[PDB]
Amino acid sequence: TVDGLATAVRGGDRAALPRAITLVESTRPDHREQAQQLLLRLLPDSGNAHRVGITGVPGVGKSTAIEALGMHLIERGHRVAVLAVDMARLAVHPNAYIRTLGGVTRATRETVVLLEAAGFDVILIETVGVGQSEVAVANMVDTFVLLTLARTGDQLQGIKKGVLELADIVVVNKADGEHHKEARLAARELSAAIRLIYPREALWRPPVLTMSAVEGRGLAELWDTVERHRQVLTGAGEFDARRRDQQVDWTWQLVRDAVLDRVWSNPTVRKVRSELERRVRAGELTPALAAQQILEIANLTD
Amino acid sequence: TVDGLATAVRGGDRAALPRAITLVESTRPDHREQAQQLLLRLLPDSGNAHRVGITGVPGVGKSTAIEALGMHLIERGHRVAVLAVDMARLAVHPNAYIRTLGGVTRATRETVVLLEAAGFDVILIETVGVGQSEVAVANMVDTFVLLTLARTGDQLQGIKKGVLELADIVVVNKADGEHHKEARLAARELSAAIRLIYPREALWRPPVLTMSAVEGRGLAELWDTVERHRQVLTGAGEFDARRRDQQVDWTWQLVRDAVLDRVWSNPTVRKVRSELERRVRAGELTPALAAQQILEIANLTD
Ligand SMILES: Nc1nc2c(ncn2[C@H]2C[C@H](O)[C@@H](COP(=O)(O)OP(=O)(O)O)O2)c(=O)[nH]1
Ligand SMILES: Nc1nc2c(ncn2[C@H]2C[C@H](O)[C@@H](COP(=O)(O)OP(=O)(O)O)O2)c(=O)[nH]1
Ligand SMILES: [Cl-]
Ligand SMILES: [Cl-]
Repeated sequence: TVDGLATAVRGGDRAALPRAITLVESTRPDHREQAQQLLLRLLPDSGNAHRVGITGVPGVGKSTAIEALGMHLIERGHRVAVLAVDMARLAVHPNAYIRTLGGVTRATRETVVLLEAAGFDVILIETVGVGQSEVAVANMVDTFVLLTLARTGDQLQGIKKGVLELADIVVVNKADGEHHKEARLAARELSAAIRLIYPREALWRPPVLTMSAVEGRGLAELWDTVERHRQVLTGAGEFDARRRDQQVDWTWQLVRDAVLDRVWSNPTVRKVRSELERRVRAGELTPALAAQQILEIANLTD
Repeated sequence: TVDGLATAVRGGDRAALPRAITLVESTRPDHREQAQQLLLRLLPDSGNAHRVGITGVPGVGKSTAIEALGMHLIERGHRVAVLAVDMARLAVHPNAYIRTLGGVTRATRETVVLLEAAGFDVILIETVGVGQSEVAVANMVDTFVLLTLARTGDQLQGIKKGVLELADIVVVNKADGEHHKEARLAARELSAAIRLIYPREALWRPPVLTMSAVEGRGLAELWDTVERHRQVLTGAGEFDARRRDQQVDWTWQLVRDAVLDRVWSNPTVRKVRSELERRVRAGELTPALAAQQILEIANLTD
């Protein structure tokens, strides 16, 4: 019935999909093994989709933009899924589906495989600035979009530094009310910075667009740019290359996390960490000697 | 004579220091243990120094700037060490000392402890864009300086993206000949981008300076800014905080590298990696199943 579940999901059975996602989200070691066989079976039916990441600060307008984009897309014949890695008009529609960082990252990546196997051709993955969540989403999508504020000199308030460089497309949102002209200036400032950061880029220099997600303006143009991104990368053979690299990278991350977890989650290492850290912070112990004691203690109690 | 070596180094014996550095650089497992006791003994004599990282593309003018800065400093009573993580006027002077990423990072960090114990109060650490070398240097210094070109719209040619955000101070070098006016404009462009990236920074927004390292102009002003950096961070209690955090982070990196090495350097894992990677890249195997096989195989042959 792993085979049964896989037949149901790829056939479009709407009841099978949530159950597969639950199987996939199960931390229970016996479910992990079934989940893996199911994914192995569905892997060949996946990949036929554009995965788009969406980030920006609380209140910048991510969920408003996502609802609007999702309707834009549904009306053009797509089947759209929305996941979040920490929208009522959208969630009612039959062609939409709305649903540790290591743990949530893993469950989200596996869930994408199920959704694509189930016929979803657009996958929107939303995140906020929590820990390393932006990098995790950027590493599982084709196109990563950053929403910013439409204020000259203040577009990136509250964004973790380094996040700008993850973006394939940058959007100055809320380009309405008293800020039409200002949004254009704000966009031109970000474009100037992107030109500095990507001075001789030949394939894809991140465009900067304006949008009013609440007035439904610039959404279509945003999606037109997302499609151009895929077309440009596909013509260079880089769309498939990025995916293959992400998958290999993720494989090694899983290896890393498995071996590091043995140490990090050891209760006795947990008990003595503070004092070993205090001793390092105070110059009483070298980092190499603290590291050795951490490994010795893990080994003694594993 | 670990005790003997430690007494000689902290007493200023110029012959002891190179030998300690050689001990520290020894990959031989018996030397590592002596090295650790020596560092433990010298740790309390270290820290009385300003550690400055210097990066930028090949030919931007790093070694020219370093030689000039090092003489500037020697003439002001400092004892200056220069390390490189991949200058003849300087190397002749008695108050100067010129000398795997994980391995070189480790040896450089430990060497800083020896140098500081030996009376060096300025440590300049040079790197280029090789792998993750910039981040490694930024994580072992107090102040990280990025040199760029003095050309409008082309300052960051050849720099890995994300490196700009590591900088505490940015310098447009070669502000001479036909580019005096242009260097000022180039500096103003980078300043604009830094204002965008750090829109509401209250403690330290990276200044952008001009320099002609070959005409010895702007070096003094660069050092004045490096001192201001330390003064500002020290007044906020952040200079010591950054160091303590770097040391703790490095401790855990050593733990990580020790446990991951058991897998990464296993010959049998090395043999089968390509095919397991090929199978992942082709959608024949899930990343989680490839990861499990990697761990199983390491375990079988360790
Ligand atoms: N003026 C203006 N306001 C907007 C726009 N898009 C969203 N908003 C409003 C709706 C909410 O009151 C608030 C936050 O929106 P949201 O969509 O919940 O933001 P987010 O927290 O999901 O990023 O901003 C927009 O395009 N213009
Ligand atoms: N015009 C000009 N040329 C400079 C300046 N500083 C260094 N140079 C020259 C000296 C070398 O010919 C070349 C590269 O300098 P370098 O100091 O070896 O660069 P790097 O590879 O260590 O970064 O550039 C400078 O400030 N102005
Ligand atoms: Cl492609
Ligand atoms: Cl301090």
